[PDB]
Amino acid sequence: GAYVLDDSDGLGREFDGIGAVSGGGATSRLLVNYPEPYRSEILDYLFKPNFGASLHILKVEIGGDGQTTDGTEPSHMHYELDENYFRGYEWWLMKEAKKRNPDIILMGLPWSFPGWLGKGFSWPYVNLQLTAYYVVRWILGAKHYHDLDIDYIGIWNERPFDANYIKELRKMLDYQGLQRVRIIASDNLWEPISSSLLLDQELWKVVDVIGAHYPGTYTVWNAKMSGKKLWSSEDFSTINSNVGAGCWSRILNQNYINGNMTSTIAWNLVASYYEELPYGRSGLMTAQEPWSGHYVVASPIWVSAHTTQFTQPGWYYLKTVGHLEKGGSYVALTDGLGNLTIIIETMSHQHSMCIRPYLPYYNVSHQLATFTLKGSLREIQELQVWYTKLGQRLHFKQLDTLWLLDGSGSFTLELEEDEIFTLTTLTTGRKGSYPPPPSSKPFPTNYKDDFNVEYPLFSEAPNFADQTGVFEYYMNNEDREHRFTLRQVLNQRPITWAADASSTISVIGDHHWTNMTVQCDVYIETPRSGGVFIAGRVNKGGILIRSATGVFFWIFANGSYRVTADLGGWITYASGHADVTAKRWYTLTLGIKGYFAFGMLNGTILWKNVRVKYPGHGWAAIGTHTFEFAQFDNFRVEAAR
Ligand SMILES: *[C@@H]1O[C@H](CO)[C@@H](O[C@@H]2O[C@H](CO)[C@@H](O)[C@H](O)[C@H]2NC(C)=O)[C@H](O)[C@H]1NC(C)=O
Ligand SMILES: *[C@@H]1O[C@H](CO)[C@@H](O[C@@H]2O[C@H](CO)[C@@H](O)[C@H](O)[C@H]2NC(C)=O)[C@H](O)[C@H]1NC(C)=O
Ligand SMILES: *[C@@H]1O[C@H](CO)[C@@H](O[C@@H]2O[C@H](CO)[C@@H](O)[C@H](O)[C@H]2NC(C)=O)[C@H](O)[C@H]1NC(C)=O
Ligand SMILES: *[C@@H]1O[C@H](CO)[C@@H](O)[C@H](O)[C@H]1NC(C)=O
Ligand SMILES: OC[C@H]1NNC[C@@H](O)[C@H]1O
Ligand SMILES: [Ca+2]
Repeated sequence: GAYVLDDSDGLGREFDGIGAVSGGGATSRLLVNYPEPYRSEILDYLFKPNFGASLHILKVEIGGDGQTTDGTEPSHMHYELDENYFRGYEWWLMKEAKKRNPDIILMGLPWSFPGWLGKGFSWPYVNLQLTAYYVVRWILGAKHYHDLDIDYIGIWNERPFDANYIKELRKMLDYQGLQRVRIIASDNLWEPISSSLLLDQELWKVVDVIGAHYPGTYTVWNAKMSGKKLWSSEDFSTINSNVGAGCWSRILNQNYINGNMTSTIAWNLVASYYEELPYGRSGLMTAQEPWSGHYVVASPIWVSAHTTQFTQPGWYYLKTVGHLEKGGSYVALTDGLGNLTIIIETMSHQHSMCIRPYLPYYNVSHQLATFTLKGSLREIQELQVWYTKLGQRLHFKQLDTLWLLDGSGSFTLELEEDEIFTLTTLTTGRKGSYPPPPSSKPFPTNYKDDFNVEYPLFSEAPNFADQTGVFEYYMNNEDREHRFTLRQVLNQRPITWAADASSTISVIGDHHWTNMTVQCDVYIETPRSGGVFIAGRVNKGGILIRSATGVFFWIFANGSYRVTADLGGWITYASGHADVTAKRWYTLTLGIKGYFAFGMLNGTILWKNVRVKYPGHGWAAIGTHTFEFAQFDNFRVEAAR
């Protein structure tokens, strides 16, 4: 009926911010080669204050060279004694975010680790000092090379934590003058981290935040007992249709209401990865076409705005928050300066399902809500109004100012389902706008890269999405024809997060492609045992990269070749001998049309008319037989979709 909003008996918990995740894995991959002005517009929609999503928090993967859901991300230490703070795109992303919002909150978290850290095992806790050293080096490098202060460091994404590790990490941070960096644990379930904090005073002292993943808006008693900040440190992960926007809307409110969670962070920030990779289009917005410049400012961008534009880290929740009698919810926040923001959501069950977890049916119907301002809030006589109706739809439209002339300190709204209202004393709101970007277009049916770039802006060529191993721009001054190539740089399997393939592979192009010719120059660096391939119709990647089928054309340095239907090479289409050795450049051509394929070595037919599964479709790819050095040059693909 009537809902009292008051601060007279005190406040709720301090609000910590809303944010999102770039990484886990390669989610921002296709954003970096967007042309201007579009790339900048996109970043504005995400990070510019009083414009779009206006995010408070940006969380990034600390790359460890392993597959971490939609690709691999490069580490700052590929090998022991290697340090490089200019690989990948997270440094870049953090700097761009910080340009737009200097007060943005930055977090880092590992999914995978380089293999050499395991000292013979695929386990990051064999040598605690070494793994901590690796992680703290990343934080120092953020400061020293990019001028970034990292605000939070995590442990091991959705993987077990080690209590001694967390203690060592704290000790190591302090030792490096990083006392201001805070630790969040354990980026998995509420347990066992929450009970561990109650049983262990030394652990409790070194953990600042408990971050849980996909909590379904609820927490647990031990976490409440701990007296720590509780965050939903990863959530969302749903397609950014109106449905995903509903999910995002409902949980932004009800994570605090049901779970005492004072921050929620979406996976992922922006869908800049091929859609046919796992969890396609599950960012706050979509930017998966750098070749065309087309992006989509999806509904979740404006759902975020209803909170982010009108709240800031350091505001407090009121004690008076809760559910609406006939479905939906409301929260209210103040800054202690006389401002007040009220956020109301009436998301229906059928239009707000998240993938994790799936809620049992709940009912939402039309209602009227009366709000009365008590305490220091009663003196407010004016409120700005912002409204969204999820579809057709109607996004972040500003409505007529609401007045409380009465002295009643009270007002009433008619609510329907799937709506959001934000009522705030703040006048800075804005639905940011750029002109529409170019129309969507498929990946170019003809495409080439000679990798001839002497001072590349990024460490890898555009559109190549690594799904196992890591491929990088390589300069070899000792060669003239192949001075600038693409190189696979891992020489051992990472401490894996997902199930990386046995073979390295990078995919590119249009998953719809079914007839195609792929050509590339390849160089095998390992004598006798080495091998490489090119391929087409590659149908799976990411977390499923081991499942990938297609047509794979391998040559080996022992004078041999293979044609397989799968990346794992279990299934044979054809095989035989070839004049192939190590440390020599060959040109491979692979042609696939309907039921048949052919391969060429240096322009001369090696095998022809080999029958392959059809129908079938997928990306083009390059790669190596194991985790081994190899080079590639003059990539070309022609395809029909
Ligand atoms: C966490 O939030 C819950 C609400 O979900 C708080 O628990 C109580 O909530 C009921 C209504 O659901 C109120 O009537 C009680 O007043 C709340 N408890 C108290 C002690 O006020 C709970 O307080 C919160 N825990 C914190 C802030 O540590
Ligand atoms: C609401 O918030 C605004 C912005 O934080 C407050 O305005 C600021 O007030 C501080 C001091 O209180 C000044 O130093 C800033 O220059 C002000 N900034 C702007 C943009 O006005 C405002 O006082 C708060 N309270 C109300 C009732 O609006
Ligand atoms: C890919 O190539 C196959 C093989 O040529 C094409 O399939 C043939 O299409 C013609 C005319 O469309 C038919 O008369 C043949 O019977 C088809 N062959 C088979 C085995 O189905 C296919 O259309 C091509 N696809 C694209 C997108 O170019
Ligand atoms: C939802 O609530 C309305 C109002 O009480 C009711 O008429 C309707 O049957 C409910 N729907 C379900 C599925 O229970
Ligand atoms: O929904 C899938 C997400 N889960 N958390 C880890 C992330 O990298 C994603 O795989
Ligand atoms: Ca070249």
